[PDB]
Amino acid sequence: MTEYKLVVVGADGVGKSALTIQLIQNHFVDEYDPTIEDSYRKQVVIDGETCLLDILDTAGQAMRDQYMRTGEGFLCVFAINNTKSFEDIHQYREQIKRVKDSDDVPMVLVGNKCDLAARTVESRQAQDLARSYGIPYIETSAKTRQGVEDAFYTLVREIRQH
Ligand SMILES: Nc1nc2c(ncn2[C@@H]2O[C@H](COP(=O)(O)OP(=O)(O)CP(=O)(O)O)[C@@H](O)[C@H]2O)c(=O)[nH]1
Ligand SMILES: CN(C)Cc1[nH]c2ccccc2c1[C@H]1NC(=O)c2ccc(O)cc21
Ligand SMILES: [Mg+2]
Ligand SMILES: [Mg+2]
Repeated sequence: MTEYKLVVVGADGVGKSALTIQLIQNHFVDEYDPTIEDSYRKQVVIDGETCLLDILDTAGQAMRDQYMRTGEGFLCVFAINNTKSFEDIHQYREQIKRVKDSDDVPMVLVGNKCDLAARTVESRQAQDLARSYGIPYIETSAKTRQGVEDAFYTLVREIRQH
């Protein structure tokens, strides 16, 4: 079966761990346990083919270059009530682009915490950013599970079709 190396990147507290744990274990982590780094594996059927996902759940915090070289696709997560995390996406893409030496790297822009009210980043702002990069934009909630499978399986598809 085909193996996919996915990397979940993004600023502190955006929900990188909650999204990964929701896809792997089907439950929401309510507490905030800051991540050093964890990796999870899951065997799933995507478009009739059995896939092995190896997902790297990174720290929001120089030591990011090693996983960017190995990573095949990147879930670039920001929280829709965290303007700085959305702005930080530009820096993550520039670093990934530099390490991979390529303008066409599989990525999906994810606006997490879509269950929360009073958003500070509009969907239109994130759609415009994703359009400038040529990548999909998907909103998610690790709390309700909305869009979680869609975000990861859209990224698997982006890698498979690269
Ligand atoms: N309302 C809501 N809260 C969420 C959502 N996803 C994560 N959270 C909350 O945000 C906080 C941080 O989530 P966490 O998954 O640890 O984020 P992270 O980006 O992995 C944190 P670090 O960067 O330190 O690893 C937690 O309290 C968690 O429950 C979401 O979709 N909705
Ligand atoms: C092999 N797996 C059990 C772990 C794992 N899953 C991944 C998914 C995407 C990208 C990288 C990885 C890795 C590691 N392989 C690396 O090259 C690397 C660099 C820095 C790290 O922190 C971790 C890894
Ligand atoms: Mg985390
Ligand atoms: Mg504006």
